[PDB]
Amino acid sequence: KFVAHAASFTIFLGLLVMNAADRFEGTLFRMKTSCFSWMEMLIISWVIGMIWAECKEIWTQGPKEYLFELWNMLDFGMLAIFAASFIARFMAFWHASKAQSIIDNVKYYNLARIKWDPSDPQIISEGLYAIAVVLSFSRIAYILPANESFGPLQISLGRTVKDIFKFMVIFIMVFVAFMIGMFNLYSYYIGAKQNEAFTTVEESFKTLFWAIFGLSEVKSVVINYNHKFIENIGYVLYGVYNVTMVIVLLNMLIAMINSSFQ
Amino acid sequence: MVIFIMVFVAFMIGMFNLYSYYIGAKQNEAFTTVEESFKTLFWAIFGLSEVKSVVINYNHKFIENIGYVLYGVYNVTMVIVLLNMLIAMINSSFQ
Ligand SMILES: CC(C)CCC[C@@H](C)[C@H]1CC[C@H]2[C@@H]3CC=C4C[C@@H](OC(=O)CCC(=O)O)CC[C@]4(C)[C@H]3CC[C@]12C
Ligand SMILES: CC(C)CCC[C@@H](C)[C@H]1CC[C@H]2[C@@H]3CC=C4C[C@@H](OC(=O)CCC(=O)O)CC[C@]4(C)[C@H]3CC[C@]12C
Ligand SMILES: CC(C)CCC[C@@H](C)[C@H]1CC[C@H]2[C@@H]3CC=C4C[C@@H](OC(=O)CCC(=O)O)CC[C@]4(C)[C@H]3CC[C@]12C
Ligand SMILES: CC(C)CCC[C@@H](C)[C@H]1CC[C@H]2[C@@H]3CC=C4C[C@@H](OC(=O)CCC(=O)O)CC[C@]4(C)[C@H]3CC[C@]12C
Ligand SMILES: CC(C)CCC[C@@H](C)[C@H]1CC[C@H]2[C@@H]3CC=C4C[C@@H](OC(=O)CCC(=O)O)CC[C@]4(C)[C@H]3CC[C@]12C
Repeated sequence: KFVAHAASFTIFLGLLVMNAADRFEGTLFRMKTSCFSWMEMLIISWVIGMIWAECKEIWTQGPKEYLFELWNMLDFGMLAIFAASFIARFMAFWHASKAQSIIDNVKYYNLARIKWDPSDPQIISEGLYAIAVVLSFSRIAYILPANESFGPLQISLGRTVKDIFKFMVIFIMVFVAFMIGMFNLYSYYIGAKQNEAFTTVEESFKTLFWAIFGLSEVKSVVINYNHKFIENIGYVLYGVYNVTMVIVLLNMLIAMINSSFQ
Repeated sequence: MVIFIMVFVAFMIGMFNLYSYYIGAKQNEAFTTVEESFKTLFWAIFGLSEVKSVVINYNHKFIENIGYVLYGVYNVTMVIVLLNMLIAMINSSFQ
């Protein structure tokens, strides 16, 4: 049974890889794009089987017992997104089906990708399907514990994640502190800055998050105007943010080393 | 490296599926092909991959925001996996 279910999982991973095999090396009009290929048909069948397997699991285990395990929520989420992607794809298929059946209203579905609506179901389908594929690769956690060399690594990895989640409370508090502070400083200079950063709350969150991995430049503090007082305030707050973050990350690293030895 | 490979391949296929259609739309070729997606994610380990590899020129901000989340989740997952490797290797030296 373990080999049969592990072999089924490896086929589903193989289908996901080979689904985009046409564009591995490189890449009405919307009628062609909407249709499902034979690879897509198998993937839909696998997802339906996974949903039914989850339904039987929730039926016998009970809603309370099933919901208590947090990893089952992750496995339920990836199947919901996979169903979400395919229904959005079908909506784009049916809308193009009406347009082709007619042959103005039909004008939209002849357009190329550059002119698509931002909320096109085709766009939503591809965005969700990318998330589902990433999440579907996380079902290896049901097969890794069997192996005697990979099982200990998963157990050790789970302990690391739980410890990091403990320190995320302090990390969040410092993150939100500077995110609001930096946003209040640069909200007025929306068009003055060299690059949009700390201008909006979403943009301030994005800049400070990527600053953790050193992927945010220092020029996000610079302003084009002559107001060097506010720019110097930004340099201090951004500099204090990095010092505080490396201190918090250093404290987390040392405390996790202790936890391993204790 | 077994766990590291599994996480690497997970995002490599996921990011490629997201950005395969916007081959010419993106500011720089990254996550466009499987080879290009592998190259971008590998160099992201050493902080040598920019964040603008997620940005698209088109108005489709839904897919761009999906790319920001997946790329951000990838870095968090990688630093977690690298942190777990570092701590476990320190233990192995002392044991
Ligand atoms: C806690 C988990 C386990 C619940 C189940 C998974 C959800 C997180 C999934 C299931 C259905 C998904 C939704 C299905 C369809 C949509 C509509 C879609 O609408 C838009 O495109 C927003 C408009 C725009 O594009 O700007 C936004 C994503 C969303 C909410 C998806 C977000 C993720 C959802 C809620
Ligand atoms: C365990 C499983 C069975 C639960 C899965 C729940 C989904 C099947 C439901 C929940 C929310 C629904 C979604 C709510 C919003 C949308 C957005 C919609 O796209 C649009 O926003 C329309 C835009 C336009 O018409 O211009 C496509 C259908 C979809 C994904 C719906 C498809 C069906 C969804 C994903
Ligand atoms: C195909 C690409 C995109 C992903 C690369 C890894 C995958 C092929 C996945 C899918 C199936 C998985 C395999 C399914 C079968 C097995 C055998 C299994 O054997 C055991 O350790 C059990 C030993 C015992 O039975 O006592 C270990 C996990 C493993 C290697 C799994 C490892 C991860 C695999 C190879
Ligand atoms: C006791 C501590 C923990 C709380 C109080 C902190 C202050 C002592 C420090 C922290 C940040 C410092 C400020 C950061 C940078 C500036 C900008 C500076 O203005 C300029 O750079 C001049 C610009 C120009 O020349 O055009 C005036 C001092 C001030 C407010 C500093 C004054 C002293 C401050 C408020
Ligand atoms: C239970 C967990 C482990 C699995 C389910 C994960 C979801 C709860 C999260 C993960 C990534 C999230 C998505 C990442 C970012 C977006 C893009 C967002 O679309 C926009 O950014 C709007 C763009 C615009 O305004 O034009 C819609 C919500 C959504 C799908 C998020 C919905 C909630 C998601 C699916």
